[PDB]
Amino acid sequence: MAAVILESIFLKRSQQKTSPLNFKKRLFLLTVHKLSYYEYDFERGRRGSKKGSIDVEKITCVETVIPEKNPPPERQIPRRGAERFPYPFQVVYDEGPLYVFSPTEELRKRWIHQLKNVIRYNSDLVQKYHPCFWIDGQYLCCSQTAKNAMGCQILENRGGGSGGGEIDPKDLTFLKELGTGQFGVVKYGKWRGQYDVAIRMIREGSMSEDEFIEEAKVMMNLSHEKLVQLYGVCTKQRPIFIITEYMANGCLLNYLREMRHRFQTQQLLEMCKDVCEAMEYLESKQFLHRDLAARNCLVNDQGVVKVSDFGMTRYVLDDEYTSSTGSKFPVKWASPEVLMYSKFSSKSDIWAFGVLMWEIYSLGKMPYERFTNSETAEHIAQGLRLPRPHLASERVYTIMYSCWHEKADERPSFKILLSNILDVMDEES
Ligand SMILES: C[C@H]1CN(C2COC2)CCN1c1ccc(Nc2cc(-c3ccnc(N4CCn5c(cc6c5CC(C)(C)C6)C4=O)c3CO)cn(C)c2=O)nc1
Ligand SMILES: [Zn+2]
Repeated sequence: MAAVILESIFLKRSQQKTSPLNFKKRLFLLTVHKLSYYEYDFERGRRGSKKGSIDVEKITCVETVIPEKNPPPERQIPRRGAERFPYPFQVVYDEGPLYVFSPTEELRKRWIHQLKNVIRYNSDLVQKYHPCFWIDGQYLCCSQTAKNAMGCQILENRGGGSGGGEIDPKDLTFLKELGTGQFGVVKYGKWRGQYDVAIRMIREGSMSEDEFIEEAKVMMNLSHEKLVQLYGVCTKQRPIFIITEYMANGCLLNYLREMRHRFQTQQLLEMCKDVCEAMEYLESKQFLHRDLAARNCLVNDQGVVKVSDFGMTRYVLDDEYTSSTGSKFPVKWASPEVLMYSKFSSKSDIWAFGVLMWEIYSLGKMPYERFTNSETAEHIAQGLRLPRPHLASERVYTIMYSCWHEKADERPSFKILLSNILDVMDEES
């Protein structure tokens, strides 16, 4: 008994090369599972038989379509403010694009919104799309001769949807606790009892909410297989929620400290590759993490590590964590220029990444265990560096050691570190 999210009568266009285009009226049903269209008995006002359906999980984008240059009377905007259907929108999926015409502009805006609410958790959401129709075996925007051609224009939002990231909490279900972080409790749940999600309940007074909500517009569009995805936010309540991807195995630091796993060195290097891939992607987007550490990484059910809580440090209101000398400040992961002058940059993240590799190959051991936070800050500025873990070969140690140079300009980039890791994987394996 799946809930029907919407119910409307649309003008569905047939999906073809030399075949004729036919438009027919259909009743579309939208659920969390499928998007189906039926025949409609208008005289009896009754839904007819089913003529087709599309898997929700297979939809990659929903957006409007540039109207036709010379449409027929049935699909023209009226000259004077279920007969007319002059407002089209497209649903992109493997089986080419489905084109649906709406009678009113407001109705089209409601379906694109609800459709996005239903596909925002899909893993195949695209960042490009064809803003024009597909006619004569070709696209009118790019002239590609394949319905599965890569999008020719950039979408304003990942997966379409034209805020757009406002998830309604009535469809969320809390099922299990996941602990507490800097912003409060985090729980495991499902959206419409289907898509697994993690719900971050932000304690009031712990986050600069207004500043983050402005950045969530950009973080939502960031997507990488090794990056914990941000789905949306719930900001019409107290406290607000942040819906993100769910990671079953949890924190990486704890994951490394369970001696039962008995990791192989190949597994440890794969963890470094996963993180490096995510940082390289953030590096390409001018995005900084500012707090890279094993504690801030997560592991999924398949043992894949993903970077999480990237850029969230700029909104922490706790001074004990923001101040360079606060008890919560990550002194043991900060570069000398950060502790001395607060000079943050991509190279400061490279330093933390080198410490992250040291944590992975040390199986969650605290760095500079014999030193306190104050003792570490004074000694790392003099030349104190972490030793080579026992499970780390000399070549692997050379990679993490290169991240700890005195001059930030002398440290490698995430693009070079990935090449170094991929090189070791190809030789030491
Ligand atoms: C593995 C099982 C084991 N289980 C035992 C077995 O019986 C009990 C307990 C549960 N446990 C478990 C399972 C799954 C998960 N998954 C998730 C955890 C978290 C999570 C939870 C609590 N605190 C945090 N942190 C920690 C980091 N951080 C936070 C906010 C900020 C930071 C850094 C900052 C200062 C920049 C700001 C922050 O919120 C996080 C990471 O976001 C987030 N996401 C998306 C998840 O998917 N975690 C734990
Ligand atoms: Zn195109």
